[PDB]
Amino acid sequence: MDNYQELAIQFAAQAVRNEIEQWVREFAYQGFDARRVIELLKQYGGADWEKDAKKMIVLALTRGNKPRRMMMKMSKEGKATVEALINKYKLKEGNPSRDELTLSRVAAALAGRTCQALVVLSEWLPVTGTTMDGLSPAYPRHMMHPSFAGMVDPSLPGDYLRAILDAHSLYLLQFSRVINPNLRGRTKEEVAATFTQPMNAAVNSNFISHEKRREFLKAFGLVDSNGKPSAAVMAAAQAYKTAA
Amino acid sequence: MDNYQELAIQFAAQAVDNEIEQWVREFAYQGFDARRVIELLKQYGGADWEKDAKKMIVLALTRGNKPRRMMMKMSKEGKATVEALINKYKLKEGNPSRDELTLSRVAAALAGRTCQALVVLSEWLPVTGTTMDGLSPAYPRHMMHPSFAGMVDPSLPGDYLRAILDAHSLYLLQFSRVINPNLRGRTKEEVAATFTQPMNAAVNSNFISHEKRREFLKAFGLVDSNGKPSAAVMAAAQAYKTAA
Repeated sequence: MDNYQELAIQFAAQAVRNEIEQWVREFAYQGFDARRVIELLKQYGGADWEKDAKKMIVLALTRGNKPRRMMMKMSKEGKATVEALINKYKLKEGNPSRDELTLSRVAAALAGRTCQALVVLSEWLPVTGTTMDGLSPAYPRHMMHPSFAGMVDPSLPGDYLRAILDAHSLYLLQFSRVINPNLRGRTKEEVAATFTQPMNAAVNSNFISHEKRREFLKAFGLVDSNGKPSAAVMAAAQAYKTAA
Repeated sequence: MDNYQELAIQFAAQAVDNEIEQWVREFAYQGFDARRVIELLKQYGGADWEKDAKKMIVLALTRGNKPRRMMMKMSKEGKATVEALINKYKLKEGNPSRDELTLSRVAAALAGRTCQALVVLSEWLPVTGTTMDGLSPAYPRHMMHPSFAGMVDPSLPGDYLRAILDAHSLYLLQFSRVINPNLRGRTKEEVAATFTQPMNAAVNSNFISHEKRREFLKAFGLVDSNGKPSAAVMAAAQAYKTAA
């Protein structure tokens, strides 16, 4: 199997409790620079920073943003690996100062890697690809994480951009209601008020150029060489226009 | 997550296995009535037979056809579950006599359940959905097991029928090459000779009606109300026609 999945298995809980603690803060403001995250990873990790970052991406996508808590129900190998990560990278929780690493900051700084992992880790996420397919056929797995907004090129023609973000907002809507039970009984407009802000921030950040971002979107199958969105993105976008 | 995945996790090896041997003999002749298999499941399993069958499908798809061997590297919880299955169902390996159960026969006799499970278990299989997507985009997950042949309605219009079996044959070509690596360097038609006869036997067997099979194919999204294959089936059939 793909090594992303091998890692997901190493880090799975023996059973499921206070799971909601792991995800509830996902759209809470984060004050950091992606460049600084990468510097800190290299500084603490040496040449193995990339291998270690991969483990942290699996943790962020499949278990949450609280490394110490997620160790509690892990296998012995799992716990050991996570404890070594915490100690090497000095991992924190929540929204620490700007020179600290968290699992979510790592996932977000390596957005290109994170989103490519979503193709393999689809059935391990809070909202699965199968669940998204019920809302729109062939939903793009590369969109199934908040860090995807950092892959969006804002210089795409306006109609192509709006489709990409609309398609992605379909997953954000679902994900938001799952991770935050306070939003389950709410309208799309009220839920969108909670995820549009950090979304638009990453869309317009200076981390990863327009050109590089668009290369990722083309490599992910989400746009063609003209920037025109795939039929699956188009179907997702319209599904979001009339979503409840 | 979906319960099929929770089961796959419970049954996962702590490390990889001589793993090839779990999967060899997949296309080896099988002398069983699927009706007899179901009779034996009901006799040994009683009212919980379907719940136990679910577990055995997960083992057959993700771990192989040798129950004693696959336990060796499982968790204590997994091992205990598989032990209780061996003793309750009297599970055998290889191609035993007609009144014996194996994990492969269970999967095949419950083809309709097995093929639906592939949607969730794609990334656990010896050939993953992501690998198939490399060969033809949006490759149908429901086709990704030899037991799919028992879901094919032979009364489909010849053209539609050929598209469904050509689409499914794209998977079998890949799968045969994973279980016998020597077939990687053999021509497509040489590899097809190793899988076509058992495929055709299942297509033409008397188990599950033309009508019920076509309903499954419609429920699986592989054909429409009139038997016409989906766009992704048609692309996979064409890919098989050009495949190495």
